[PDB]
Amino acid sequence: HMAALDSLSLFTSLGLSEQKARETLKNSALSAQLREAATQAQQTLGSTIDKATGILLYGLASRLRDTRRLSFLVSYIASKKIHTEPQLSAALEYVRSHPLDPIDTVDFERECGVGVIVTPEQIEEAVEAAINRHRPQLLVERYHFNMGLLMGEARAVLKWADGKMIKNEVDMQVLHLLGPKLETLSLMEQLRGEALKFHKPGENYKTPGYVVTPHTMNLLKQHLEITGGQVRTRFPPEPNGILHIGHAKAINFNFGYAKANNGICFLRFDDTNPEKEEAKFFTAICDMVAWLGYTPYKVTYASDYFDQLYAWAVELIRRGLAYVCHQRGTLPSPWRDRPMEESLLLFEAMRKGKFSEGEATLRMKLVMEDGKMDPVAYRVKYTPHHRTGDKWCIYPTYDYTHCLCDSIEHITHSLCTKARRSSYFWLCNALDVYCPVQWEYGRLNLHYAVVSKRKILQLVATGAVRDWDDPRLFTLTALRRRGFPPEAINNFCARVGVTVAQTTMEPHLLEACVRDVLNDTAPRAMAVLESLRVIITNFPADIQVPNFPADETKGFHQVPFAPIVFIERTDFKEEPEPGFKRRHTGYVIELQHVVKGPSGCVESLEVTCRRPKAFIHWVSQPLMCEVRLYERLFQHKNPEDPTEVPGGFLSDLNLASLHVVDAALVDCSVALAKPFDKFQFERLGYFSVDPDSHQGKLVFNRTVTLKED
Repeated sequence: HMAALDSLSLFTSLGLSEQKARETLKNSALSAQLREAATQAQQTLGSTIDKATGILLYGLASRLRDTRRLSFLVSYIASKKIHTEPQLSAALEYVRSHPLDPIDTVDFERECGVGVIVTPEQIEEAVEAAINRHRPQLLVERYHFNMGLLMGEARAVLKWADGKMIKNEVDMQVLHLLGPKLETLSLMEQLRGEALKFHKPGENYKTPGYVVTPHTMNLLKQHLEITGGQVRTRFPPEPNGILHIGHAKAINFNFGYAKANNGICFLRFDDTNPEKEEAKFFTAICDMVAWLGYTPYKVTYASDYFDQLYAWAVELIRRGLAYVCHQRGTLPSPWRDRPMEESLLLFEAMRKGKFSEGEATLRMKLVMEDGKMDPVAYRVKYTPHHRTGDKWCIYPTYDYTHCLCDSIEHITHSLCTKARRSSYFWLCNALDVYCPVQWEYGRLNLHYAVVSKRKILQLVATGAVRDWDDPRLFTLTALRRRGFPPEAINNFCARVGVTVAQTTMEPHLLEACVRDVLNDTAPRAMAVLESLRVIITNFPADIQVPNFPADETKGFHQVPFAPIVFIERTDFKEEPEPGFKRRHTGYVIELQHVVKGPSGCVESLEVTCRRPKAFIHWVSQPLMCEVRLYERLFQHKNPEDPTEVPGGFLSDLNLASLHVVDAALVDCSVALAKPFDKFQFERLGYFSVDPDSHQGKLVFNRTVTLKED
């Protein structure tokens, strides 16, 4: 019992400081009441009272004028229904002004925000709103500005928000605006920093192989002033690249780790190589990121940092850690010990366009872990750059670049695919700049898939595939067109795991997750390709169909009652066998008459029954829709690249390819359907609206089967 502690001990246990407790204790009425509150609280908590509940009980004890209601308010604080300062403040406002003493639980609870949840996004938006409101004055006054106004205006929008959450959001958004004061389990639980055993921001020095220089601690101090201790990550695709399923592990890891840890993630385009824009790919990268449910804190480009990358390269030369080389490209470079001043001179000369591509290079001066000598920092390239045009004719290499851009953007967790971490550190430490922690995870790849841009652009060149978005490809944009829901791909990445190696996997494991999302999300409607006309010799002359079968709590849509209904030519048989059959809603429709064409083309049917056979699917007054059915792109379900050594991955082009249906018949439930909307075609499988589908000429894609075995 906390009820048996001396008041000094009790009060420090409730979370008062020693100083506040020794004061409180002089106040007899407050001590007796605070003690009373705590006794009742521990009673109906069956527990020791945590600090947060304690501070509130303190507030209650110190402010409740009307002792009569103490057991009332304590019960709420205990059961955590009142767990916020403005909740307690509102309950106290309510207790004054309600002496009635049978108090209406519902009135009180609503008046005190009892159930109300305030989300981070909400606080984020209230704070952002206040900042915009004051931005000009914020930018000039900088840290002299009254931060009170921001919390003020934020408070006034969020009555029931925790004040510290507001304060923290204001602090952080002000930091991002001002810069430094220079004076299996859930995907998101899986990416908790504590779950993965990743370092806390600013504690890079605890990670393996990290080097603590004489500047490191100061460097991390500066790091924390710039970042405010926030987790920062990056995703760095080429702006002209094509994303595939492996990139989904990357996107979820970098944006997800940021998201799971109150952090930010940079979309940093790797545009170190000057090349013409291909706007379709760029926007597709941006879209795919958004599509899987993430938003870049900021969009940057490696080319933004060309000036600083160059400056740092000059500084490497000055420190004897880089030199200008004339090897063409391993053979020891004749130039690696040339005088520093020759390297300063020729590096400038490289920049001034005095060398042809390949005639000169800048190299770091080290031996790497794998025995590689002197990796290249800079090459001469004269293709105009899409963003800096002809401003540069020298460009940093990939590893040099994104390592030092990580330092520039103060990345806390640089997450990559395998692993030259030793050389990453070498670079930052050679220049004594902030050194982010690099962590390598294992690639993710799928069998029967080819994802090289050069190879994809030639699957499209050779018409084996309709476009780079074609559902037989395993690119991200393709899987979306094929009809996969983002949730599925993410759920897939969640289930595969967090820390592995090159793990080439079988596609059906993913399609598994596609099914499990379309089941709870894709509404059902009926259709078939091989259609037959069926004639009713019988019926009465709007049979409502549910949206989701296993839970009707979703609603229903009306479909036709007319007698001319159509069915599947795969259900209509004459002869007998072991297993077969032959309606879903109306009757049973027994075969009265049977036609036959010139040969054995059964051309129509007559039917007349109502109501125990086997129920099938049909379409009365049908809408005419195109349907595309797809096969496995590569014959070898396993990899096309030559482990099999087929001698050609273009030989493995499996001749089945596409099965186009050319406007068969479908329920009028798929009428107001927009592209990427997904349905269950009630006996065939899951299908989604291809982006070629107007309301006029509707088109569908065969997303996934209902089962495997």
